[PDB]
Amino acid sequence: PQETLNGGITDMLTELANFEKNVSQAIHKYNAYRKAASVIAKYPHKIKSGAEAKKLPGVGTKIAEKIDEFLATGKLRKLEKIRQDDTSSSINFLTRVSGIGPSAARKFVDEGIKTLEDLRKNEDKLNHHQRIGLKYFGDFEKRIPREEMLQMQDIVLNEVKKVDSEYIATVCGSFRRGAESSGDMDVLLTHPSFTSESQPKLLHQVVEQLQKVHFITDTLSKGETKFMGVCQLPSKNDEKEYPHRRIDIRLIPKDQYYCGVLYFTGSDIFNKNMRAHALEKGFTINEYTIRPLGVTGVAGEPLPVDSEKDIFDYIQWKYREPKDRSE
DNA sequence: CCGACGTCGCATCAGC
DNA sequence: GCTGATGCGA
DNA sequence: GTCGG
Ligand code: NA
Ligand code: NA
Repeated sequence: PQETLNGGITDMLTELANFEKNVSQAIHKYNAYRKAASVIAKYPHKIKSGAEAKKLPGVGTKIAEKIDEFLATGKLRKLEKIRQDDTSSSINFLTRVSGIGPSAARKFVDEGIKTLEDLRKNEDKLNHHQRIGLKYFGDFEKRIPREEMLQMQDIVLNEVKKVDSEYIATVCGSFRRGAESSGDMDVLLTHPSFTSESQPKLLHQVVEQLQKVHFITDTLSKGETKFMGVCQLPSKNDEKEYPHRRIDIRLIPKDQYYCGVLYFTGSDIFNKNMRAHALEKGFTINEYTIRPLGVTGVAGEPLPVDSEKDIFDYIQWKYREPKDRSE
């Protein structure tokens, strides 16, 4: 569906969504506007009225009324006003920095810190994450072409195998589903020696090696099971250097690995459909395990999972490729 | 009418 | 110094 | 803000 169809409407709703999350700090209103924008962005007709839109699930009374105003005037008085508000628009903008949420953004703008320039002049008021988010503000808002993702995958799989040939690494996200571009890289890691009923260095050693070959450049956070950081492809000789990228690496116990792979492969809509099914067939699927219920509703023990297909089999769907997992 | 709207790892703060 | 809460991103 | 028990 072309943007020109209902783009003014969905942009309006998305803009309203951000102010709810970042300014009003009403996270549930933020997702309400998002969900409404989503169902409208999929609607294969140019909307003529709020009442027409209201038929869609996620569009209620208040949004239908806002659509009425927008269709008649081409604008929203509330949105126009808050756009022009210096304090509100500053708070909403600062949250685009990774590490700066609604709370930090408010505190900054409270004490007169409103711009990136302002942030750069006040380094010691930033924590480690926020400084990294500031440093790579532009780079982080860029997307990653699949070709670069493939190049990034080459390095990750190579270095991981080099540390220990028994490691298993899988790049998930939209990339695994075959997307033409990605927002970041999400790597799922496991090792035969690591199970739920079971070392404290399995993740570090992988991170360390990727730092040694200078793939990983910065660290946002790092524990025993989850790494969040920054990486960059090596500069192609005399050519323009690649943008710094966000990369996450999480260590998952072997017996929970493929539930994790399935979950973090998505899509979100697919995951909801899949576990809905799922429910009807008497199983419960989360990020970690698939478990049976249970006449009362009482969940039993997690079932043995050795592959993605295993999960599909338990609930009698035929296995579907990552590519066909949009919904 | 009114509660749900995933859940959790890590960094850091608030309180003792 | 330890313990739990909070902010943040996913 | 929207949905639903
Ligand atoms: Na509706
Ligand atoms: Na942010």
